[PDB]
Amino acid sequence: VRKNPKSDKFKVKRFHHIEFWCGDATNVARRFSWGLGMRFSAKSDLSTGNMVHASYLLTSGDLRFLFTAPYSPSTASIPSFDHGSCRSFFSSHGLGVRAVAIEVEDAESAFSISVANGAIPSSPPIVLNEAVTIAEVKLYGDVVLRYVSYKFLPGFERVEPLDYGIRRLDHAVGNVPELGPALTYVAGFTGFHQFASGLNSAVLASNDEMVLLPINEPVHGTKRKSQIQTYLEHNEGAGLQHLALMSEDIFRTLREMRKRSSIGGFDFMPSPPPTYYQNLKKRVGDVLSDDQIKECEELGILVDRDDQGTLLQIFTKPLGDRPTIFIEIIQRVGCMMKDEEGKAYQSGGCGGFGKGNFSELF
Ligand SMILES: [Fe+2]
Repeated sequence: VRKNPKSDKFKVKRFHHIEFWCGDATNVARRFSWGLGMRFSAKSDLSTGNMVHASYLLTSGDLRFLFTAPYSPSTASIPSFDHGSCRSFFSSHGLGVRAVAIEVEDAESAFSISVANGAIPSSPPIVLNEAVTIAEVKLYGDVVLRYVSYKFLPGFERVEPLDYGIRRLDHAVGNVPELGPALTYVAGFTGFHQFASGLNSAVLASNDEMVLLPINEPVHGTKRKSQIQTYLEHNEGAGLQHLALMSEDIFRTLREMRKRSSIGGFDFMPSPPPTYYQNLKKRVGDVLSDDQIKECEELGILVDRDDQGTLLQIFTKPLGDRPTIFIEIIQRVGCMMKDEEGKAYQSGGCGGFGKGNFSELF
């Protein structure tokens, strides 16, 4: 049990979409659709009227991935987009997340309050066809915290079939040179609270903790070379590290994804040895049955547990050429609570963040 001061400065409903700034929105969006089991939902390319950028939205349950690339400089759906910036971002950082957007009740207001509390402004509020309002502030590095509030986006034409299980964004993570400033800077204008080996982190969270922003900090010292000090060097600075994808069946998902590694999909971190799993049976027993412990071992899932739930997670190697951004698929078993005010659901951060992993290799 921990402390939650529910001190947001604005209403933060839930994670919306993640926007990648590529060099070619087309291939990445294709590669991904195959790899994570996501559907081609919408677009805003030349075929729609856009002559500034190509943008493809792939979805899976509430999870939405947006891929945008710039056209030749010689009418654009996303108003905050501008050539040179998209160019440079990609030229200097490579494939990666440019935007971490979250739903809010009033984007202009959210952006209003945020700016009055130290938030650095990149993009001003913009109402698009009296329907959606979009505003963007600086999170860390060249990643922006995009505010999206409603009455996908205007200008995108709907498209009309994969599904490996992915359902929503659990948490987004960003590595920075110094955890200190970053934390106070983010928590400062948002009003998030602290949810909770060559790295240091803390996790800010929205009121309902259905928005988790874990931030990492490198650790100079005699114990290998900080992986995070490695991300900062190849990514050329602070940038979004990994995205946790919430699946309702991590077994359904890893079967599907792993069957696709050698044919376009994603590769996975080397899995724990058989002694790791043998321990598992007598450590998470009551949560996962034998046939399930055996499935973890076969897909290479890492398990960790705490006072409210159990967590099954795994990790992907870099999504791109640089050992920078990678993906994670997870499942949080436990914490399910059915109240009389609403429907049955599950608290946020259930099981935590597998913190009890690297240790479990006793
Ligand atoms: Fe994570």
